[PDB]
This record gives sequence, C-alpha cells and structure tokens, in this order.
Amino acid sequence: ALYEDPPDQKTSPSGKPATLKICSWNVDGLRAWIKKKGLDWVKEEAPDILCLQETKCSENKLPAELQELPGLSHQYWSAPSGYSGVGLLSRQAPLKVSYGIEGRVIVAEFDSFVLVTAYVPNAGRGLVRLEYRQRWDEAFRKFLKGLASRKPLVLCGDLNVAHEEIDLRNPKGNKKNAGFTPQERQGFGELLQAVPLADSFRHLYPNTPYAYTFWTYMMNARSKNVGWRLDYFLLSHSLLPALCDSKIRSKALGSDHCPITLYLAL
DNA sequence: GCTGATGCGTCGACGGATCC
DNA sequence: GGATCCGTCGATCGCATCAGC
Repeated sequence: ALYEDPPDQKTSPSGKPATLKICSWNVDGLRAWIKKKGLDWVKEEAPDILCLQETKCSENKLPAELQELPGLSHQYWSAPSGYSGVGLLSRQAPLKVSYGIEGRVIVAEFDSFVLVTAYVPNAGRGLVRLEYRQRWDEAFRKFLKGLASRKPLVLCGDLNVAHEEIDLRNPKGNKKNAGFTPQERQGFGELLQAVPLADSFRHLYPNTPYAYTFWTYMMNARSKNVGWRLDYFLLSHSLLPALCDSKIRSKALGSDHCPITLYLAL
C-alpha cells in the first residue's frame, strides 16, 4: 500500500509551539545528492539542524553549494580515515562537538539537549558483518549511557534496523537479511531499554503501517512503496512532553533514503 | 583530464515444497 | 489446490582505482 505522511503537528500535546526543527538524511553520496537537488529540498525544509549520513566525501571535496547555507553555517564532518561519512550542520554553534564512540558518529551538545547522529554499521550481504554489528551495538549503548551530561538525548540517523514487522514491507522474507535479523532487532530493543530512549515516530503513530524511510533502488521498490523504516529520532523520556511531531518526508528524492524531520517545543 | 571497466558496499521476485 | 513458507539469484547506485589515450 502507498503511504501519505500526515500533516505536520507543530504544537506539543500541552499546546506549546515547536521551537526546534531537526532533519536527518542518509544522502547516498553527498556530491551525487547535491547534483540531484537535495540541497534545494533542504532549503525548503529549513531545519535548524541537519544531520547527514553516507556522505562519501572528505571535507576537502565538499561542493561549493555547502558554504552558501547561511542558516546552516556551523558544519562538522567525519569520515573514516569514499564510503561512509556523516555530517552535522547547525543554525547555531553547538557548545561542544566530538566524534566517534570510523566516521559514523557525531555528538553535539546544545543548551538544553545533546544530539547524537549515527550511521550504524550494516550487517552486510549474507550477514558477513553481523557479529561486528552486534559488538558495535553493545559498545554504542555503553557509550550513550556513559554520556557525562545530565541533559536529555536526541539520537538520530540511519540505525540500519527495522525494529518490528510493521517497520518493513516484507518481514517474513527478510528475517535472515541485514536490517531485520533477530540480532539487530534485539539490539534496537536493548538500546531503547538501556539508555533509555523512545522511538519518536512509533510513540506518535504506534499502529501505522507502510511508513518507510528506505527503498532499494532495484525492482522499482520505491514506486511500489516496498520499503523499510531504517531512520529514526530516538528521544529521552523527559523530552516526550516536548515532542510535537516526527515526520517521514516520503516525496523528497535524491537518495534511496528519504529525509526524516523532528519538531520539538523547547 | 576524461571515459569506461571493475570492485566494493548496498533484497524482492521467483520457483519449489508443505500444509490442510 | 490456495496460502504460506523457504532458499536462491540478479541487480541499482555512487564512489574508488586502474588502464588507456
């Protein structure tokens, strides 16, 4: 079935207006994404903070369009020492920025919350890297738990797992596939329990099917909405009263993932 | 400098078997 | 004998390096 994301809810459950708009996007090659007008879409979305995954670009090769973003002028980039890579771009300067826990994680502390963006390792075709993914999950959980700040956490990005059967179109046939193994699903559950965190989208839309953020380029999967929900905003419990909406920007092209957008009343 | 071949990381369609 | 379950296989894209001119 096709999916139509509901309209943006910009007011919190207690009636407060959103003050902060965060967008996350696995861009499948930043340079290619820019050529496919991805930055035009970012400008229309006008987030306060933009998190990017799979940049496949070292800082010295960032296209010139990226220094024409006056509303996203504080930019931090991390790559493995033309694969992987993540970026964080922000209207206001963060207080602190750090990298790692490999070019997969950026941590940025703001006035009232800590933002982590991640590009979680893929278990691989034939699960050849599943054990590494499980060891990585465990190290990542411990890292997030051990964050020194008492500030609440927003974790966003491509977490490379569809948590539950409702998070992908073909759950039965994919239970031995990267992104839907019982091992990866379990690690996501432990992340939520251990940190702790809530899945913003699922909190608001607990029974909504066919809501995905990734479609394989093969077999015209996106045209059929045969997809997976791999990209998330996970929030500390204390931020739920501030949660206004968690969006899936299904129509935004340029990658095999679509953007996701969070509105918080802070 | 530029193109194209190749390598690497990144599952839905399909055929067959089992169940009642 | 329709529904379901399971294992197999070809395949999109972006970026790298390499060979050639």
